[PDB]
Amino acid sequence: KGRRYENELVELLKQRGFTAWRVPLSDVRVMLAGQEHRVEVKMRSTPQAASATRILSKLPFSCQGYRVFFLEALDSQCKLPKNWVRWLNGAHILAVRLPKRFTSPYGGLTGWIIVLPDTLWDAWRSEMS
Amino acid sequence: KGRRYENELVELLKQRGFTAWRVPSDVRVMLAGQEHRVEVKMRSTPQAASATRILSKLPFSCQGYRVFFLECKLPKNWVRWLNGAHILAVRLPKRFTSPYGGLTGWIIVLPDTLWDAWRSEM
Repeated sequence: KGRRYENELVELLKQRGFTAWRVPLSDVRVMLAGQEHRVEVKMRSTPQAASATRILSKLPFSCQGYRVFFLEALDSQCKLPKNWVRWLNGAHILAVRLPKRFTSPYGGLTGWIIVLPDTLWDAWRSEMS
Repeated sequence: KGRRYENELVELLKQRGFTAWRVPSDVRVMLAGQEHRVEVKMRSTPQAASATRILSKLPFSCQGYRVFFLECKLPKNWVRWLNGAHILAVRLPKRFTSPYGGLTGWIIVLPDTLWDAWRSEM
């Protein structure tokens, strides 16, 4: 009931070596370079419902100061999807979950798309492997 | 190395039924389902913590905060110690706080808005 995907994202981040946890308030927290960051979690049933249809083939890319990528992707990298700016709602990281059947042909094995500020990309990469 | 008292406060809060932790304002506490930074200060004497005249007054409300032992204006050192956070935890040796009712040595400085959510978590 919504917490399901927040817990899934927390376990996926903890598997990749991140210190992550859940805060009901409906938010997720992550440690990047020794700093706590709020992660907004959105789940949509289809790429159209998440305004990601034209996005999927472009990942990873940088747009309006954000790096947008599939959760497991480490490959080298415009307006941004209007629904996404509203979804950030104060937080700086956004995690969008789609069914894996939609993301997987494009390389998104887990179904998650991470919208992260460009300032945080260096720290995010140095918290894996 | 300063982390000893943050861990002590986290265990004391978890004992009283709070969801508290130290991040790898290093302490976080969950009040009514909301995450709050807790600033931790440890001082060797009541004078070093600007608490000499405070100890006999606890518990009280001053400048919009409820000041009490863990279990009128506020000291100027304390406003600077909050430094952006909204909750402040001051630790003194128990020998100083105990004759006044502070068995643990901790003084909590909590906003009046959070007093209702703090009470209903014990």
